[PDB]
Amino acid sequence: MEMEKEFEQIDKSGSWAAIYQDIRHEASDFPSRVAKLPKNKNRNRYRDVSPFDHSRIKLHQEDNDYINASLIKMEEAQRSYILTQGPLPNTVGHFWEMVWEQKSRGVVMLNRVMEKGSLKCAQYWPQKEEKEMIFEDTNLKLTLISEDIKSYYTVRQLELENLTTQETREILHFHYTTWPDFGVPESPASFLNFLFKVRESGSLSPEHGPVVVHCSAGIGRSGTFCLADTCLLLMDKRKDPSSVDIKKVLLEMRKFRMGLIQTADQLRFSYLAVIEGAKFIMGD
Ligand SMILES: O=C(O)c1ccc2[nH]ccc2c1
Repeated sequence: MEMEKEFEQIDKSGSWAAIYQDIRHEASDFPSRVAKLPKNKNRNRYRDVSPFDHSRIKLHQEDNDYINASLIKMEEAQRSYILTQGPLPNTVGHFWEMVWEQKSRGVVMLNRVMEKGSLKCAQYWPQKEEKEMIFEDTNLKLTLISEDIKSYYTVRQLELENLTTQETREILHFHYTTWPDFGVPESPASFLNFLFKVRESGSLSPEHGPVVVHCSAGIGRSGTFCLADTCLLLMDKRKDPSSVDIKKVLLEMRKFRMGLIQTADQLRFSYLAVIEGAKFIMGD
């Protein structure tokens, strides 16, 4: 396997840091002027993580159309993802407005509400069937329908109601609950099992709007999820699966959102996930 001998060549040489900095050096730089307007300061979790103007998701309202979210459009793979930050106390209603407007079927959450003793995102979904949430600023109602709690992830069925039209939709919440507070998982087996559960749901498929993916900033763990998916899809589709270059896929994705893959360890974990997942592209 091409990728695995590169991995072994990089691992034996211990050059992960050097490969990673080469990506950072060649990555696209595009303007983010809307994200930096003074009226949007409380709509951004981190001062150094902004959506590019060319690829940002626009909210369908005349007041202020801004959300910290980007459309990643992978032309050859025929997949689209929205990557966004963990919602803030004043952006929970914007978040559900985006899910409604973009016709998403799935939300993928790769972080816990509290990590390292600090809050990484708002409690943006209801925890009990009989205690629904109402977002008065965007005129939406959200109800917990069911909850399936497993060892590495939880799947929730949610009902989102547009209170303006009384239309309802079923949204699936895929919550990966065991990514460690520091570093990356030791094995990618549970991450790959999670990705195939999202795929089987239909959430990644062209008959729906793009899946919404988030962690705290929406670039690290979120980056890893969409890079592994797109690389495995390209191996399925091409005559020479051995032509799939993970560094080139990552630079293509970084034309649409800055900073995807935050550390040299997340880059190595991404290689490991694609290598292991590839076994199934190898008819097993
Ligand atoms: O690198 C390779 O040799 C190779 C061959 C077949 C494959 N199918 C999916 C990945 C892959 C790599």
